[PDB]
Amino acid sequence: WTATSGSCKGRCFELQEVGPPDCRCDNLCKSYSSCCHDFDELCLKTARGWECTKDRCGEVRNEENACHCSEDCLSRGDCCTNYQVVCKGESHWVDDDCEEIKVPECPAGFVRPPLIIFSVDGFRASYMKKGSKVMPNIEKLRSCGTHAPYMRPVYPTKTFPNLYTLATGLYPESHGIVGNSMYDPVFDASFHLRGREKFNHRWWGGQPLWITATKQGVRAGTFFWSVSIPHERRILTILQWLSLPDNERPSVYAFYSEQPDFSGHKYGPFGPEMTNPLREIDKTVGQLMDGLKQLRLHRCVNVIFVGDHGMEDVTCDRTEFLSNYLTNVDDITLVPGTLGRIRAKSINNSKYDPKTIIAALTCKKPDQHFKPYMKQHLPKRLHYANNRRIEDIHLLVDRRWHVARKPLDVYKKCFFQGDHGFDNKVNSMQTVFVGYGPTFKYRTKVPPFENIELYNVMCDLLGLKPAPNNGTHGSLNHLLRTNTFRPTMPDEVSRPNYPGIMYLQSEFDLGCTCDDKVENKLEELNKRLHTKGSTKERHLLYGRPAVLYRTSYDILYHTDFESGYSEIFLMPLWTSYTISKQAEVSSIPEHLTNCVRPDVRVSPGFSQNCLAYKNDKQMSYGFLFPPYLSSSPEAKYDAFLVTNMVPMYPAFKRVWAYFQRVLVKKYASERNGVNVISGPIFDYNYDGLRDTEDEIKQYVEGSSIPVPTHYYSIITSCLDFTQPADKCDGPLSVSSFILPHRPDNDESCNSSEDESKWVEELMKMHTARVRDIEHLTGLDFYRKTSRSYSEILTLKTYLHTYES
Ligand SMILES: *[C@@H]1O[C@H](CO)[C@@H](O[C@@H]2O[C@H](CO)[C@@H](O[C@@H]3O[C@H](CO[C@H]4O[C@H](CO)[C@@H](O)[C@H](O[C@H]5O[C@H](CO)[C@@H](O)[C@H](O)[C@@H]5O[C@H]5O[C@H](CO)[C@@H](O)[C@H](O)[C@@H]5O)[C@@H]4O)[C@@H](O)[C@H](O[C@H]4O[C@H](CO)[C@@H](O)[C@H](O)[C@@H]4O[C@H]4O[C@H](CO)[C@@H](O)[C@H](O)[C@@H]4O)[C@@H]3O)[C@H](O)[C@H]2NC(C)=O)[C@H](O)[C@H]1NC(C)=O
Ligand SMILES: NC(=O)c1ccc(N2CCCC2)c(/C=C/c2ccc(OC(F)(F)F)cc2)c1
Ligand SMILES: [Ca+2]
Ligand SMILES: [Ca+2]
Ligand code: NA
Ligand code: NA
Ligand SMILES: [Zn+2]
Repeated sequence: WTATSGSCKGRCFELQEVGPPDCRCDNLCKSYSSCCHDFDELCLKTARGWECTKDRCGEVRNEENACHCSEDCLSRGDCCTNYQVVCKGESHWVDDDCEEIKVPECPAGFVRPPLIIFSVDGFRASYMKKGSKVMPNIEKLRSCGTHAPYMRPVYPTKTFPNLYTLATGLYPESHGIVGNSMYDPVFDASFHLRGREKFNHRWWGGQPLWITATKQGVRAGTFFWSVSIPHERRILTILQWLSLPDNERPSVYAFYSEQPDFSGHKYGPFGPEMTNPLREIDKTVGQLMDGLKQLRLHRCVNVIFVGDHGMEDVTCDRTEFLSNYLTNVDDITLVPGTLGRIRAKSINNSKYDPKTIIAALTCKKPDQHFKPYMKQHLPKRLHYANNRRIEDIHLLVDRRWHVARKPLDVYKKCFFQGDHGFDNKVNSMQTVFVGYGPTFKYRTKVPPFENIELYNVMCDLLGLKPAPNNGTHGSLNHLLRTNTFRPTMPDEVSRPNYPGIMYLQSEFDLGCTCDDKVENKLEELNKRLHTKGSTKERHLLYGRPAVLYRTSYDILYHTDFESGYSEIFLMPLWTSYTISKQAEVSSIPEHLTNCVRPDVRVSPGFSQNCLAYKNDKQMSYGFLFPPYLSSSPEAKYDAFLVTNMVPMYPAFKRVWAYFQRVLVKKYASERNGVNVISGPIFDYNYDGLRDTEDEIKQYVEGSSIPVPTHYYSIITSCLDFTQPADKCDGPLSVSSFILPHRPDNDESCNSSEDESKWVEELMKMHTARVRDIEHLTGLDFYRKTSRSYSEILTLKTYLHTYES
């Protein structure tokens, strides 16, 4: 109940929201149907429009007008944004040449530059170039401030997940807004864009910027605007708040625009009708900047222009229907569209089985336009599994497509020409970032980055301590003139052992064999030196990874590779090796095909054994350092050590062997040498974080050998490819992957063909940031380079996307 009989007199767009049943005058009161009776009259004035004209200049104040052109308007803070231009001979902000803002130039009583976030729904990254002729204010922000060619949204590339990620620095799985529609089985409640459930606080996890600010004594403008409040009024309200006395004035503000998304759905991302919404958004930016200029704040405020996601061409005719695949379509609930999420229609139906649904959805049609996944098998880069609101079955839909349950859903709910929600690496889903103001750099282009990074920077801009989040704080220091955050590298928690030769061959009873019984003082000292680390400079190029948790492990040196061998997991945590452009690929010789050799540096008790693999009919093994890339016939024996062996399903061995035999040498040829670090990952509870021992769900049959859920590789070379990877003077270049360790290749519909037709496609889908691997392994890479630590943090958040 609302007692809408109070009044909004002197309360229009009040900051503190009052409690029911007292009526509200805040910018969201319309959304709650709780505004006081006179809210429209007093707070939503429209009379005479939004612009001064010549005849209005110096007018007598009429309180009824939307904005003012009287002499008193400046001290009242409520002039039309073009007042000084029309009436005082001033220029529009956009017509002024840009001049570097070297220091904040702020009016007295301003304690810090205010931050204004100007957020635009559905603003596709390529609109910055393609619409630049019709967006002169935005183009000035872009060219004069700091910009990225695009900013990567989070998956799913929907509005609510991305807006809340922007505000929190969190992945959707952590902040809890995992879709625009959700069902939470614990609450037994549904979240929808329409309706009241979405205002319940229990949906919204983490800590958004406006709460971080308030908790630390920084006043925030309300970030949200009821849809019926026109943009011009949103701007005037922000400019009015900026005129408040110092003790009442917010330091952070947000504007939100439902455009160009609204029109993009109707017309497609580049429909001819899209020009007008882009002009309109530019005009709104113009009003803000002219308004700031009138307040003498245009060289004081940091302005962020940022989108939530892009927009793709999608029409009704490009819809896959689950009724064309499933016998039992009425026994499931689908959350449809540009991603699919499936669960049981009834929790009472015990005939429901996700395995038979996945199978019925797998490679059934030649050009099938979605792919089914159990959520834990989705590419780890999406970070889209660790939440009870994310259904176990997920459909990754091809760009330009929809999935629906039955045809009647699509013509009983063609209209639209645009949509979004797809995989966040899809080019059409990329969005925009521009920062302009004293704290941002001048005329600086920065590489693309992920929106999860911005919360930290917005906290930096406001002098706030960020709540714990998924950004990597310092990775965006290159955007900033000042307020940089200078982190220290984490401290190593476990130091390695460096074992020498401690065991005789006969102490091992591993059931392994190797034909290595075939035989020099020149060359004997040489191989001893290799075991002591004499080639380590070649193969460990950026220092050894640091282990950031408590464990027992050994550094093992070899001619061709170095490893950190875990006594607890019976395998390396990491294996590091460098392959020059000149390296040659060889085969596994016949007499060594089934060779596994005891490692006399590591006890039988801390070793794998071959008998376990013999007995486990499902499980085979592979090697982390590939025997194919041995530097010599004699060094090749090192590659068959039991301490280089890892458990691998035969289906996975197809992928791995092609990566090792063919792809590594290809990358070395193309990149002028590569350094490779490979290893296992164990993430049985799909939380994106390293499992402890007691979380491991699967072992090689009969043994204590844990089975990895994933295998990673980090592939580093010189950004200047005229220099070899191992003699690089400047910035690095990296690509990485986290490949799912699966007992079939059902994910790859073409896997019956030669690995040259499907393996690299699989690896591209599972591309990763070094930072993703760090979370999953508890390791910290690149500890010893010549490079600045912030530069290294940027490198660690890099994602190689393979979008051309
Ligand atoms: C991305 O960044 C984020 C933020 O840094 C990372 O997430 C953090 O990860 C931590 C480890 O997983 C986690 O720490 C845990 O905190 C538990 C208490 O958490 C509550 O309080 C905090 C602080 O206010 C709050 O943020 C939490 O909010 C979550 O839950 C609410 C309500 O459910 C949601 O609204 C909200 O969205 C959020 O949900 C997300 O996180 C939870 C996990 O907390 C998930 O389950 C959800 O799916 C969702 O993703 C909470 O309100 C605390 O209980 C934990 O302690 C256990 O483990 C420790 C290890 O130190 C152990 O010593 C303890 O004994 C304890 O175990 C006991 O409980 C077990 C489980 O019930 C039980 O089995 C045992 O027997 C024990 O009794 C733990 O310390 C932190 O909460 C989250 N934070 C957030 C915001 O998500 C994330 O990891 C990053 N991602 C990547 C890939 O790097
Ligand atoms: N109609 C609206 O006004 C409306 C409605 C729903 C909104 N969200 C949906 C999920 C969370 C809130 C927002 C978003 C506000 C917002 C503005 C700027 C932002 O970028 C940042 F964080 F960088 F500041 C982040 C969030 C605005
Ligand atoms: Ca949106
Ligand atoms: Ca885990
Ligand atoms: Na086997
Ligand atoms: Na297949
Ligand atoms: Zn949309």
